[PDB]
Formats: sequence, C-alpha cells, structure tokens
Amino acid sequence: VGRVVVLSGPSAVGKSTVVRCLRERIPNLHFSVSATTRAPRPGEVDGVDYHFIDPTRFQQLIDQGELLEWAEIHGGLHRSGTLAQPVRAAAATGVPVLIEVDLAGARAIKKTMPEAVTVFLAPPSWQDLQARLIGRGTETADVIQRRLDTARIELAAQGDFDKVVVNRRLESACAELVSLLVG
Ligand SMILES: Nc1nc2c(ncn2[C@@H]2O[C@H](COP(=O)(O)OP(=O)(O)O)[C@@H](O)[C@H]2O)c(=O)[nH]1
Repeated sequence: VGRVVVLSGPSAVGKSTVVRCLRERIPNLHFSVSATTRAPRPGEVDGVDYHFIDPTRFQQLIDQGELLEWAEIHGGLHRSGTLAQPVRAAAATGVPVLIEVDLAGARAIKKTMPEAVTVFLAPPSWQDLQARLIGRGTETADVIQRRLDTARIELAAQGDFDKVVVNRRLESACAELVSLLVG
C-alpha cells in the first residue's frame, strides 16, 4: 500500500519548488490531479493538470461523497478539489501519493481520509517568514500587515497536523518528505 501525504502550510508561500523536487526524487510519485469546473487553458491536458468537469457533475461528486475536499474558487466563480478514487486507487496499486492543498483542504482531507498523513511545512523562524512576506516592499503597508496577520493565524494552527517539517534547507525538507512518502 502506497502512503498518502497531504502537504500544506502558510498560504502566502508557494510550495511548487518542493513539489517539483519530490517528483524528481520519487520517480513514480503520483501528484494528485485536482478536479475543477473552470475550463482548460491551452497547454492544459485533461487528466494531467486538472480533471476538467462541468458544474453539474462536480455537484454529483459532492453529493455522492467523492471529493476528499473541495472549495469555491474566486468567490464561487468555479470549484476545485481532490477526488477520492484516484487517490485510493493509486495507494492500493502501491504508488505513493502527494496532495498539496491549502490548510482548509488538508483539514477536510484528514476527516474524509484519516489514514492520510498531514504535513505542515513550517518556516525556520517567524523572522524568516516575515522577511519573505515584506519581500521587495512593493506592496502597501495594509496588504503586508494583512499577510503577517494571516501568517501568524496559520502558524498558530500547525498543531492540527500529523507532522511538521521545518523548511530549514530545501534538500533536507525534501528528504524528510521523501521519508514520509516511502520510508
Ligand atoms: N480546495 C482546493 N483548492 C484548489 C485545488 N486545486 C487548486 N485549488 C485552488 O485554486 C487556485 C488557483 O488555481 P491555478 O491558478 O490554476 O493554479 P493553483 O494556484 O496551483 O491552483 C489555488 O490557489 C488553489 O488554492 C483543490 O484541489 N482543492
């Protein structure tokens, strides 16, 4: 049986680089393809970037209990979420699975699939994070203050997770995750 790992953390912090490394380290890693009801952009392959389904079917799947999690996107313009069946099918086939979602999504997935292992990817310190949120200082004080506030709230609830990986160094963050996914 493949391990299922749900990767989340602070919302203002992109994890695509970490995801990219894991996929390079674990050759047969199945990165969860979210379902969505928005249309494909050119270059997007159905079954690879998303599973593109229409609003009516997405609702069916909600009603049948077939999303581990879902959400309204851009205030309900469309929906996206994680399909249960591919995740379980991959796992039973023995392939390891990584799901990368926001915090509400990971919380929701722990309920619908409790054998999944949730991981909060934490900053090495509050100051490391703060520095990155201020960044180049191209945003307004109001916006930055909101980010810093948002971040402290999110950091304060990392204890809801099965596991904390402190991202001190990319390669050892990635090493800890590899261990959870196959070790
Ligand atoms: N709840 C939930 N949100 C998703 C899922 N997939 C994508 N999203 C959200 O949709 C937003 C925008 O999608 P897009 O611009 O194509 O790139 P993305 O940011 O990687 O998803 C993201 O901020 C995600 O939080 C999912 O499976 N579940």
